Amino acid sequence: MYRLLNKTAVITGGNSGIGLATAKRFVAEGAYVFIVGRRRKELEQAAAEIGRNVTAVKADVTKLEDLDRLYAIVREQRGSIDVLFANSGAVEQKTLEEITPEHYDRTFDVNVRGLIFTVQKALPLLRDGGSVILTSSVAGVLGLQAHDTYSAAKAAVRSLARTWTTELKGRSIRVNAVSPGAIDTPSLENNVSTQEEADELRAKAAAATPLGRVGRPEELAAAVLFLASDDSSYVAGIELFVDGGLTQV
Amino acid sequence: MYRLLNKTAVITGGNSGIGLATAKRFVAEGAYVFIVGRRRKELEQAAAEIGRNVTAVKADVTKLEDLDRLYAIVREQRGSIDVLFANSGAVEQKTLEEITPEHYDRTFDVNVRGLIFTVQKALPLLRDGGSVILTSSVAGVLGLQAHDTYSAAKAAVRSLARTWTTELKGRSIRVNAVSPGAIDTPSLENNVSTQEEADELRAKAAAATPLGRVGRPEELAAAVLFLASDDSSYVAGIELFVDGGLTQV
Amino acid sequence: MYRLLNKTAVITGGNSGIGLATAKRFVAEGAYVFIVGRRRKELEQAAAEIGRNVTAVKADVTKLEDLDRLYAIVREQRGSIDVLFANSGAVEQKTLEEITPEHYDRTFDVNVRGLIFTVQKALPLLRDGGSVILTSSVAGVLGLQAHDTYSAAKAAVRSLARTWTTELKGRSIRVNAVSPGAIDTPSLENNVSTQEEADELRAKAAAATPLGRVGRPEELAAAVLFLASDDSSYVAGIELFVDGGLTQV
Amino acid sequence: MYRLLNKTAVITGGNSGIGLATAKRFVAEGAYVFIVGRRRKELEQAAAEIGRNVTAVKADVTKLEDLDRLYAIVREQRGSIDVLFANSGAVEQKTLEEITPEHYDRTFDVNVRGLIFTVQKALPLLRDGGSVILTSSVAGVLGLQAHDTYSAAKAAVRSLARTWTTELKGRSIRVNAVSPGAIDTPSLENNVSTQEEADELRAKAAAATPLGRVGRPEELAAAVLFLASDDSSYVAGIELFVDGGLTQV
Ligand SMILES: NC(=O)c1ccc[n+]([C@@H]2O[C@H](COP(=O)([O-])OP(=O)(O)OC[C@H]3O[C@@H](n4cnc5c(N)ncnc54)[C@H](OP(=O)(O)O)[C@@H]3O)[C@@H](O)[C@H]2O)c1
Ligand SMILES: NC(=O)c1ccc[n+]([C@@H]2O[C@H](COP(=O)([O-])OP(=O)(O)OC[C@H]3O[C@@H](n4cnc5c(N)ncnc54)[C@H](OP(=O)(O)O)[C@@H]3O)[C@@H](O)[C@H]2O)c1
Ligand SMILES: NC(=O)c1ccc[n+]([C@@H]2O[C@H](COP(=O)([O-])OP(=O)(O)OC[C@H]3O[C@@H](n4cnc5c(N)ncnc54)[C@H](OP(=O)(O)O)[C@@H]3O)[C@@H](O)[C@H]2O)c1
Ligand SMILES: NC(=O)c1ccc[n+]([C@@H]2O[C@H](COP(=O)([O-])OP(=O)(O)OC[C@H]3O[C@@H](n4cnc5c(N)ncnc54)[C@H](OP(=O)(O)O)[C@@H]3O)[C@@H](O)[C@H]2O)c1
Ligand SMILES: CC[C@]1(C/C=C2\CCCc3cc(OC)ccc32)C(=O)CC[C@@H]1O
Ligand SMILES: CC[C@]1(C/C=C2\CCCc3cc(OC)ccc32)C(=O)CC[C@@H]1O
Repeated sequence: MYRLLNKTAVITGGNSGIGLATAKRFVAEGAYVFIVGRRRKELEQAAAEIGRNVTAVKADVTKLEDLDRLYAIVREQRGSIDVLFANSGAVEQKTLEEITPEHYDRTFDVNVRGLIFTVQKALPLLRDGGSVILTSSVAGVLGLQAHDTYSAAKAAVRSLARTWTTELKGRSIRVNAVSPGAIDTPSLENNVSTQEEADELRAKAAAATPLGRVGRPEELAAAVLFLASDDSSYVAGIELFVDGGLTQV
Repeated sequence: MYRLLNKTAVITGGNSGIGLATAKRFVAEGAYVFIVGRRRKELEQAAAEIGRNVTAVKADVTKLEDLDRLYAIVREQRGSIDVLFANSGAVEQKTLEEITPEHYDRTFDVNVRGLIFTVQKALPLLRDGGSVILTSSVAGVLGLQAHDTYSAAKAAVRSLARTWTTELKGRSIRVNAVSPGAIDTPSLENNVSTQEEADELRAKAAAATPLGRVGRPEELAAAVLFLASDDSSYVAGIELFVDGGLTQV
Repeated sequence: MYRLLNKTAVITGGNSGIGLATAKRFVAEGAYVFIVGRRRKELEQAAAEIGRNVTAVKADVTKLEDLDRLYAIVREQRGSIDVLFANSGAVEQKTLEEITPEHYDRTFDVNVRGLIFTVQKALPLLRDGGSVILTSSVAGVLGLQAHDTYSAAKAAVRSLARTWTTELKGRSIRVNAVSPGAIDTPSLENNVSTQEEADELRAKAAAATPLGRVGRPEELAAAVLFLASDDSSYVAGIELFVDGGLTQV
Repeated sequence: MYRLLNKTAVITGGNSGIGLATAKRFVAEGAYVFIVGRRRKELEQAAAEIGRNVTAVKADVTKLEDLDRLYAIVREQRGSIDVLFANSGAVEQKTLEEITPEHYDRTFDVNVRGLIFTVQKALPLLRDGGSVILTSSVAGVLGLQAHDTYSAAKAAVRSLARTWTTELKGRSIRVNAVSPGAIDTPSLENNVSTQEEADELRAKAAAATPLGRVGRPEELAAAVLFLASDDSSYVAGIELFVDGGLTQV
């Protein structure tokens, strides 16, 4: 309670899964939240669900003009940003031999390019002492079959947390990466060819993890809140794994 | 909302520095805390500063019988442990060429051996679903002049969080390491004598860290609280660096 | 004993710097080498310096058709590949605020996209039991001012060694990253203009590294040879830092 | 061939497994080798096997006086040391609840204490520009059931490589850690309660590793040779995993 009181947050990827659970938690802690995403359907569905202190903004983070519009709205509506959660992301599986230019470009566009311009165009509004959270992944430190581009892109994300720590330290802005393991959301199964493989995919993910289950979206939200909040005021440039121990043992 | 409401915490090295700040934060978050240390005077003084919901216990973690007594007291007063913060430790500087058997044993006995037995002997009281935090250090991943044994001991600590992740996962107990950078406590002045030398040492630590300051004990406590609390319920086996970015750039 | 006797190596960016030094060492160790680069003049010059057992190939790794031609030439002349060193890359410095789409694409196209296709298109010629080395960089684990895209790209490279470990293990092909610190090549002077500025930049790099000097290209080649050779036959997926200790202390 | 020509090496743990295969390779590359260990039986068996340019020295590295005697012999016989491979080590499995003081002390004595004094007492003989290799383990970065003390001790070893890089850089002495995965030697099965579990233990180890087999002692020797040799002249403070990709994917 009150841990983000009166703070303005911007969450990309905000209309589902992790970004929605994060928006919900941020609002519970007193924040005003912008949720950003491409589908106006979900975005208003979501803003209703969250219920208070949330504005939806339609934008494709891969498009520079869409980002200019987002931040024009943030500037008009709230004046500044305290917390940026740059959370837009997407996974498509292809093995090395399967990779096509289009598959590479889609992967890097949403996971890296758009993330870079998301943060760049936030900087004029971000308050000194603000907090930026990037969504990397466990994939960024693993060797997962057919995750070639996605894992590489998520390793690039984690790298940007280090560089931006150095670049933004003079403004006391903290930049940290969160690296989720298996989280129960559409990202896990916007992949599987049926609904047969959806339950047995999660059983594998559970079996691979020390805690022995997939995480809830709310648990990832809570770790993001840690990095957003003043409780992490001496935490900078880190990679916070939230993966039930998957990468740690 | 109180994030440790009615939880029982045991903190070794809770009469000074990080451990004391953590005890104060835990009590603000509704916990009952045992603080543990060798010095009776600083224990009484710490208990008074905390002011409520605290029992001080004199125990040397390097003596097994002192641990057995600590845990009989916890058992009698509270019945079970929710959170254990194995935090006692000490730094003495010697180069490789200056190391003696006594120096080696002094460092390893409190920082590693004592920590192992602190946790082993908590196991019968730890609740399923409980949280264990070990204090490692940035030194565990650096090559600092004349910190041979201390750094090596703190790397051993970080290792044990991984092993204990694996061994305690059946009881759903999470074990995580926290690795402070420079935090403003008596530990920082381990190798200096005058007020000038101490101020100078802190200035150098500030200049070495991206955030450009020494961390406050309350900031370390807040990160420990993360790990103690339900916010980190999908976090296991990690090393959480709280060092202003020092190890991350 | 010649450690690559009669082996066929393909080196991208083999007309300058690390790639050239590696070609010379490989030829001294009995290999036949293809060096690959865009500039015809430097190719001819490099081939002459190497002096034997070398074919130079003009190819831009960022153009798929240039890779297809490279591999048709390898196929015609040698028939198969034992060692592939995907080494071409380039650094341009921009801060986050200065990044443009063009700069982003220039960095990622050669350092990541080109490297992916370089390896993908080698697969049909690579022998089972072959060795692939990727050039990452210390920048992949640091937060260096104004190296946003380059560092992120080099982290992506390191990631791909892990994925390709997993995907190519059935053919027993080893894939390893090498991560140079400061090596004395044209790459080091990417952001300077005069002879003074270059000398100064090298002095700073020397002072930053524990060994207290910039590495020679021949030292990087020797580490690549490790990874290429049978000495590293139980080494897979790694990141081999060759940086005088810079990232390790 | 000739890669350690006329160099003096000292190998602890030298009469079996990794240390013997290393002594054999070092001799093939032109070195004069001291092999050190407790059992005079094996040590002469081994020195015979190696066949040339090897002296056996009986010493228990846990005993300071035994180390003084070793280095008195090295001084008399050869005058100086070029390469030190501090390779003495031992694993006994116990879970946290099983740990006894004696089990901790045995583990830390041989893996950490003796290693520290081994290197300390070498320093007067070690040449400037010499090379020291420490045997850590994959266990030092994993969470392996019942490997509590061993893994922690091997993480302490890896730490000492960083510290000693800093302390010895002025002498241009390089210090690196090698971290073997499963290697086919008595260390693997000086553990199993029969000979039934010996073959099925190795099948598990094989199944866990990307290369899909256990390593040979000669392969670990070859990686040690890399770090001993001038091919690693710009490598300092590293952890070289030689584990068929076990820890990397
Ligand atoms: N197991 C896991 O769930 C897991 C593991 C590792 C990492 N992650 C990462 O966590 C982040 C969130 O994913 P999730 O698990 O919550 O899955 P999700 O439910 O599919 O959410 C992903 C979000 O990204 C948004 N997004 C995608 N492309 C976008 C674009 N071009 N512009 C703006 N927003 C866009 C989506 O909204 P629209 O479609 O409406 O734009 C969606 O809300 C991603 O970066 C993901 O890769 C998840
Ligand atoms: N910059 C930093 O401050 C920093 C950096 C990295 C890690 N650390 C770690 O942080 C932890 C807390 O230290 P601190 O900075 O808060 O310094 P501190 O104020 O000196 O606290 C050390 C605490 O440990 C207790 N202690 C020491 N030896 C003990 C023993 N044998 N048995 C019982 N308790 C013992 C001390 O109390 P008694 O003397 O009364 O027993 C004291 O409460 C330590 O593990 C330290 O190594 C600190
Ligand atoms: N300190 C360092 O030197 C250092 C540090 C970390 C990592 N690295 C990495 O080391 C690798 C070697 O660079 P270096 O230091 O040896 O610098 P360099 O002498 O400039 O060599 C770069 C090489 O890559 C080639 N190249 C560049 N773009 C290419 C393209 N699109 N297609 C084909 N070839 C291309 C260049 O030749 P053309 O221009 O003729 O094509 C040249 O042969 C690079 O990946 C670099 O990022 C270097
Ligand atoms: N899978 C693996 O094999 C693996 C994995 C991770 C790490 N390692 C490490 O590799 C190193 C060598 O082991 P290995 O695999 O070759 O097993 P090994 O065949 O049992 O060899 C271990 C060596 O350590 C020596 N040693 C033990 N205690 C000693 C003491 N107090 N003083 C002097 N020397 C002593 C032994 O000789 P004496 O009994 O004659 O003294 C023996 O030659 C060890 O540090 C080990 O922990 C091995
Ligand atoms: C040994 C590491 C640690 C933290 C201090 C740092 C951490 C490393 C950076 C630093 C640089 C300085 O001046 C160059 C002075 C201090 C420091 C201490 O000393 C006390 C305990 C803790 O473990
Ligand atoms: C960007 C990293 C890298 C290596 C140089 C370093 C590596 C980091 C340390 C360093 C400090 C300096 O002065 C403070 C100057 C140079 C350096 C280059 O620039 C060229 C390519 C290579 O990737």
